[PDB]
Amino acid sequence: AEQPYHHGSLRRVLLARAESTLEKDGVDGLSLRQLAREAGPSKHFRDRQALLDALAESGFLRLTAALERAVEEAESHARARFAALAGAYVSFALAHRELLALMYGNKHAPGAASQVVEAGHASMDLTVRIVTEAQAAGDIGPGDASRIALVAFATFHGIATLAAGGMLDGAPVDEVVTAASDTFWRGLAQ
Repeated sequence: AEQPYHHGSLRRVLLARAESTLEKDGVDGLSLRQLAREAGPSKHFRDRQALLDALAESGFLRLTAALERAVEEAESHARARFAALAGAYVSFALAHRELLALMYGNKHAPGAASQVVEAGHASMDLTVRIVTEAQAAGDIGPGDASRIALVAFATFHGIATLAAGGMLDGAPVDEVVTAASDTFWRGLAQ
């Protein structure tokens, strides 16, 4: 019935519903007013932009979480970690296509919220640290670890972009990720 003590927080409930609509209908199908009525006067969020910022922040937090798990799952050597991070990134991207578009669009919009910006920088910092550790272990050659990380990001975001766009022409995404990882590793390796 009423059930006054079996309610989730409005913030969490609205964010789960918003993400579901985002993935079905896209960002233009998102309405705070609709989501609030759908969740049966507070909408929690001050306005639509606060909702989008929250989704974007949550997206980065979850992407960072996924990369960290990939590292934990894999062997403790650089070649394995590089391979695991790449595969985890592409899987995330393909499982959360509309959220990922929102994450990147929001993060780089004029006046982007600092908590979104900080969350996005964390995912990248993780990668940069793994590259730096690889250089300290002497597995790869010298160079600016943030440029190395950036080339890796472009590579695997490029693969995810081709896959989402139907431009792999029948090459299984997993095989293209692996070929890109092997070639990258070889191009850096000592």
